[PDB]
Amino acid sequence: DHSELLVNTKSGKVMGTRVPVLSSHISAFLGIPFAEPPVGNMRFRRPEPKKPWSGVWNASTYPNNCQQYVDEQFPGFSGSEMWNPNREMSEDCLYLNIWVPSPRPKSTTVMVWIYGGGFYSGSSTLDVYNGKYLAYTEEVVLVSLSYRVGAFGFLALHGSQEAPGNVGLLDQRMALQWVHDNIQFFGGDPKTVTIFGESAGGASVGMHILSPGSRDLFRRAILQSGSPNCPWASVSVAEGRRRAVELGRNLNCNLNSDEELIHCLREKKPQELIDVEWNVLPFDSIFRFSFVPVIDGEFFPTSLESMLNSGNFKKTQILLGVNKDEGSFFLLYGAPGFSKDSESKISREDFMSGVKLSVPHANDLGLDAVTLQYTDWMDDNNGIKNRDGLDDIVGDHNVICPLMHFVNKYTKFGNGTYLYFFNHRASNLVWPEWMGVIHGYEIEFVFGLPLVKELNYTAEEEALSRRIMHYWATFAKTGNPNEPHSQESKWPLFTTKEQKFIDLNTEPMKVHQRLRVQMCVFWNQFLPKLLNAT
Amino acid sequence: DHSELLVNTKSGKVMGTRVPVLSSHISAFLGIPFAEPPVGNMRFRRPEPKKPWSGVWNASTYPNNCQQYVDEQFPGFSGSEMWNPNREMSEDCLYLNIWVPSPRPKSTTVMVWIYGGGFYSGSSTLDVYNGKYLAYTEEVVLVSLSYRVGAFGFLALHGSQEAPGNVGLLDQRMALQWVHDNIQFFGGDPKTVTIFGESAGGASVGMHILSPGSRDLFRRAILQSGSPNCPWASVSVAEGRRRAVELGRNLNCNLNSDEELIHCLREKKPQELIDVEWNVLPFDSIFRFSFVPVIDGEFFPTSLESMLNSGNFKKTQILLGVNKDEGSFFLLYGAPGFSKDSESKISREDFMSGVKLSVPHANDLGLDAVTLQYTDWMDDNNGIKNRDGLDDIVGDHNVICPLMHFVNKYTKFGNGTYLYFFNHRASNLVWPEWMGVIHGYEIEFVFGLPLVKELNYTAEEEALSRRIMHYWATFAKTGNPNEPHSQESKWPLFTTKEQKFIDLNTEPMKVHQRLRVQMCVFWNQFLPKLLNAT
Ligand SMILES: O=C(NCCCCCCNc1c2c(nc3ccccc13)CCCC2)c1cccnc1
Ligand SMILES: O=C(NCCCCCCNc1c2c(nc3ccccc13)CCCC2)c1cccnc1
Ligand SMILES: *[C@@H]1O[C@H](CO)[C@@H](O[C@@H]2O[C@H](CO)[C@@H](O)[C@H](O)[C@H]2NC(C)=O)[C@H](O)[C@H]1NC(C)=O
Ligand SMILES: *[C@@H]1O[C@H](CO)[C@@H](O[C@@H]2O[C@H](CO)[C@@H](O)[C@H](O)[C@H]2NC(C)=O)[C@H](O)[C@H]1NC(C)=O
Ligand SMILES: *[C@@H]1O[C@H](CO)[C@@H](O)[C@H](O)[C@H]1NC(C)=O
Ligand SMILES: *[C@@H]1O[C@H](CO)[C@@H](O)[C@H](O)[C@H]1NC(C)=O
Repeated sequence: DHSELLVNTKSGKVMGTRVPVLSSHISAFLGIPFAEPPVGNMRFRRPEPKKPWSGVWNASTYPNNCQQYVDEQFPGFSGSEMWNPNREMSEDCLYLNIWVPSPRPKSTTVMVWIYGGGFYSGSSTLDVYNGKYLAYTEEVVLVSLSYRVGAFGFLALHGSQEAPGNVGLLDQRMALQWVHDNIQFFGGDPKTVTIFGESAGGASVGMHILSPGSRDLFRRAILQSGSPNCPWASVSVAEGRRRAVELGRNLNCNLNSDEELIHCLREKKPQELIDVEWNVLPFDSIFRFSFVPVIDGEFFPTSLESMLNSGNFKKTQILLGVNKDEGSFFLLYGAPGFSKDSESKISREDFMSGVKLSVPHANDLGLDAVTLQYTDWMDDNNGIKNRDGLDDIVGDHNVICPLMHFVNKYTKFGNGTYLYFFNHRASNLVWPEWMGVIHGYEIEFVFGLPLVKELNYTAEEEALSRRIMHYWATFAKTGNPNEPHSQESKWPLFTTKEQKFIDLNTEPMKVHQRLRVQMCVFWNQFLPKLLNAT
Repeated sequence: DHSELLVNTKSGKVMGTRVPVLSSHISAFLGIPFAEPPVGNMRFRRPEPKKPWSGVWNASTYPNNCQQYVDEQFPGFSGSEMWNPNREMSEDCLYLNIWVPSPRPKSTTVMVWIYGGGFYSGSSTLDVYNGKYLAYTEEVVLVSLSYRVGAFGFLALHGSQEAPGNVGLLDQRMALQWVHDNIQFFGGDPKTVTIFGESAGGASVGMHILSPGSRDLFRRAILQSGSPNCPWASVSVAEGRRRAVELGRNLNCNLNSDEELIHCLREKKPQELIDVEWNVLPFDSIFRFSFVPVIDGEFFPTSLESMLNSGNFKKTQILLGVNKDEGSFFLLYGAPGFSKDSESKISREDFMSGVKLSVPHANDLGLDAVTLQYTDWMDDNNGIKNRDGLDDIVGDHNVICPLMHFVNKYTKFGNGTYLYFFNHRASNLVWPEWMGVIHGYEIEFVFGLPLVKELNYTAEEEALSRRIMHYWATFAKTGNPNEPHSQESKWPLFTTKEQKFIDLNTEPMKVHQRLRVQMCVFWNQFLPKLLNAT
């Protein structure tokens, strides 16, 4: 050994950089490779492990982001623009980032972040995913992995071994492997690794909890606004086949064999794949993505619901939750009548339209039930109600009810569940009032940005961020977000019988029960039963 | 002419009796025949008109009640016992009763009452149907007809002319004919006849509004807690056939022809028919009756819904409404978990049971939708909620939503609609708190019993009765329950656009809109659509 910023791993040596944080400093190691570049012929394949290197890998700057579609709806607007790649995209994007306390701990708690973005987008290197605040403030080692999104990560021709499906998940698995293997050298305790993530990252987390090949490589888990059974999170192998074929068909490929097709898709430049990515969708829809995990028989041995039922999953502690207004962002981008700069009150006819796109797989009787459950018939041309009703349809259907079924099935077999409902709307939020508490807007609180005065949060917003960070980290370190025998208010355990949960906001903690049961009984029991019979 | 109590009609002379009322007196003519006894061979046939008589028919005492099943669930208990025949039953029961002001008016407004009782029971002669208070207080001529209930009134073998169906309705028609023809001699104005009725009588009223052969014989109409499209009010000709056959089968009849069967059913004593009346029902159910009107092609030319749609009905003014807790009486008598002497809180499993019996014609997905619409899933073992939820299911499904669809269809084509929601619970009510405001308990207020001090109502209950009687009679006399240019609060007209209605109770009038729309959209639009597809 020689110095604080030089760490030797099983893959080689690695030189970090000293990084400032809230009038102190910590070490940071950025863009460490954990896989061979999945380039040329390796596109669509499994990740291979990174060949070890001689010399000193310079880990002082963030790596390239994976190739992905780029938001251009509000150019220069920070609200949308903060989610885009802030680094040059490249297929050579399988790297991770480590923030580490100064001085180097010996065996501290590890937290590994898994970004969202519908499995079609996402970056480890964004500002909101910066781990220096969490690492500093809570004394954890913070890791952010990456994984291939889009067709590059999720094109599935089941049966073929060139493009099996799921490889973006295997990407994440392998970075977890790499942490299990090397994190001790950074002072991490590999027996005490929490994976955590939001959206597609929250569903990923749950996917690793479900998948055998992934369960041994982490200790605990946090799922934010996503769960592995969301209707957008996975597709049958038949559906993925259809879609890969349809992709080939948009690029004038030979389709008569897996071999010809893959060969063709591999001839292509990345942006050509992205240019037609969205055209493979079976339905006109929102909150649906083209290349997602497949239920293959390997990564997932059986269907998800049967795995949840039969207890076939890792049994450990989990902490998860949702945000008040999960759906708003989807309707803004994808639904008639919603604009960023307007109150977006919605005609009844735009309502009808919205429902159709929000529950794409529904026959007419379906749409009638969904519409009936969500319409105050005493006051049905209220455009605020129509607006807000549809907001809720999207979030209930896509995020909250799937998470709530996940929770109920998991807690039968598990060892501890802590549920939250995050409903603070930030004082500095650039988006309009109507979108409420938006998909992804608990993140900044999880990653500590309210402590950075220049980002202009309130003090009570700072205080909520420190509270949340300490819930998240205490939980990662112990299986419980509460600190033993302390005067603070207690986040009760969530149990099959009483179903408790807490709001997360600036007001004194309040405990509640049965998070959106009424609606989620509609989405999780009745609707599905109705579409099965008809 | 000779005296106040001797009236000469087209059928003969008739001697009334002078009857006391609230420290005054009026004339009354009871048990005047309007049809030949439908006895022996005439059983199940059309009514023939009464052969005129010589001499002076003694109209001083009530007639016989029609043959009918008799309530014995609470023997001696006045609550149930006040609905039973208070006169000897006989098949020779086609008579009417007339209360007339003293002195005899020359051309006053006429009101003709049509009793309820599921078309299986009812009497013109009950205490609550006594017209002397209404006649005296409001200066109307009050008529009460009767009609055959049970198989005697409603056995249907469509195609046959011995037992066509519907004859109990023709009974009522004929008493209306008789009023059109003779009421002038009692000082009634035959151009100004309101028919009115409750339950099966309310549905009858609407049935005469719908039926061509009946529409010319009245001016206006009031429907209390019933409407002609209630699901218990009518059956197909196939269903009525099945049921008449099944009746024969319970009495060991020959079933190979209409002729043999009818011959057989006519051999029988009345009580034999009543003894097995209830065994013909297709389903285990509540709020369902064995012999009811059939949709025959004659009395009703086409199906009810098509008649309502196409405007094929009498266009005049109507005044109608419902009571807060229509269903309670049905669940008391017919549903597990409900007792007269208990708070009747209901297990969830008794709930399930209740729903099954309340919506008999529902497949499992039906029962799931009904259960979902009516269960607070935040608090689902609340036995008061389960009790009250099912109360509402019965009243919504059977009384309120059918009336609300009737109203909406009628008001497109009609000339004035006045809707009420009667929700006063009487201070002297003998039934328990939980049954709330019960099916048939607006009647006593319509017939003025609160003015009779010895019945122990409050003064504000007296005042509500006088108010209601004057709404009912002003409406019969004018087409509007409101008196021109008067300081009183105004019962607004009910219109397609704004759907207004008033509560009827002791508190100052309150106007509302859209009576149980949310539920009735479930019952009138969605549920039926759901059972049609599945
Ligand atoms: O560029 C276009 N569409 C881009 C669609 C990509 C959307 C990226 C999503 N990024 C977000 C993400 C999250 N929340 C958001 C909240 C508000 C806005 C964006 C959020 C949370 C999960 C990570 C991504 C386009 C298409 C057609 C016409 N005009 C623009
Ligand atoms: O006798 C039995 N059941 C009789 C069923 C007949 C029910 C007659 C209905 N009479 C009522 C009627 C109305 N409201 C009522 C409210 C409370 C109670 C009775 C009401 C209003 C419409 C006219 C009839 C019986 C059956 C089996 C076991 N125990 C008793
Ligand atoms: C999680 O699992 C642990 C052990 O697998 C549980 O701890 C045990 O609880 C049982 C039942 O009360 C006790 O008899 C044992 O003594 C406990 N073992 C240990 C080592 O403490 C624990 O209850 C589970 N926690 C939850 C929240 O389900
Ligand atoms: C009921 O019908 C009568 C006539 O059939 C309506 O009275 C007419 O209303 C029209 C339209 O406003 C006027 O132009 C006529 O002058 C009225 N005729 C008479 C004789 O007054 C009445 O509007 C209808 N009422 C309701 C409540 O629909
Ligand atoms: C590491 O690389 C960066 C970025 O290109 C550079 O600024 C820095 O000086 C480098 N340091 C070493 C030791 O290579
Ligand atoms: C009318 O009949 C009743 C009842 O049977 C009787 O009390 C009364 O005296 C009779 N009067 C006449 C005139 O027949």
